Parts: sequence; structure tokens; C-alpha cells
Amino acid sequence: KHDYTNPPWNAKVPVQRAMQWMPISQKAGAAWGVDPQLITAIIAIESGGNPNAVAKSNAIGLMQLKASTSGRDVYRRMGWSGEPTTSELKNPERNISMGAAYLNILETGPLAGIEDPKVLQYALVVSYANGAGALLRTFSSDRKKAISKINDLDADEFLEHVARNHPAPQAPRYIYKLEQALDAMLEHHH
Repeated sequence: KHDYTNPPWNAKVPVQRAMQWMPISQKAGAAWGVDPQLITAIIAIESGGNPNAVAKSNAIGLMQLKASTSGRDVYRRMGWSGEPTTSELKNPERNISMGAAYLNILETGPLAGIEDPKVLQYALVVSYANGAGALLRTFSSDRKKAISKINDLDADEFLEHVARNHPAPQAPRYIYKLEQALDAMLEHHH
């Protein structure tokens, strides 16, 4: 169904800009047990490495995180009242910390129990894009059964499932863009 490779996405310059933040991605990723390569890919795809980014519904900063939803979710999990400010989300360090936190919330929460780390990666970017609920309900109304079904697929099969069945066109497209970004990041390791 979704023609998710059209138009081509050229990752080179988004990735070069995102790579300048790799020191922070590495630190925050370690701190949250999140993959720095996935953080960097998300930065490239979301802000293209611009820490002053503004997006969809005033999502802000390098990872284009929304204060009142995702940001709040991170503060809740931290036992903090409230939610981040706009100026906190424009701070690269704070932005990437919170985005890593949010990725950890998804991995250890709705997506808990996915055993293939590559399928987990794909599920994480689909869930970051359009929410874990929309993804899981393409499998089952029951979380546990959804996860069980996800665990029977490999990564190619999971993409094909998302491409045929997810209602959001952005969902398979985020997997395509993730792989364009991971390929482009290879040029920066010697």
C-alpha cells in the first residue's frame, strides 16, 4: 500500500548536521540505555540538526519533542511536576536528554517484550512518529497479544506489515528514512 520510498530522502546533510550533536547523543543515550545511533537518526529526520527547530504543534528542538505531551510524560516518569519549557527544549543537552528519556519510556513501556532489537528499533521510530497505540492496534486490541505477534516477525516483515496496514503514511516512511540516515552515518566512522 504506502509508497513509502517516494520521494527519495537524501540523508547526507541532515546527518552531517545531526552528527555534530553525537557527543551529547552518546552521553544521553548511555544515561537512558538508548542507542545513540537511533537518537542521531531521529535528530537528522526531525530537526535536521537545528537546535532551534519548531515543528508540528510546537514540537521543539533537535528531536522535535512536544512539551505538553511527550515532555510531560518524561517529567511524570522523573517524578517532576509540570513539563519542560520552550527554552529548555531549545537547549541541545536538555532536548536530547528528554528525547532519550521518551525513547526509553516507549521501549520499556508499550513496546516492552520485543526481543529482536532491530524490530524494536523499527517499532520505536513508528511509535515516535504516530504513537505506540496506532502501531499496536494494527496487530491486536490487546497489548500482550500485539507484542506476541510483533515477536513472530523479522524486521523486513515488520516494515511490510506497517506499509500495508498502518493508517499513517508517515509510519513506513520513518523506517525508510531511518535506514537512509543509518547508511549516511557510516561515512562518519573510520
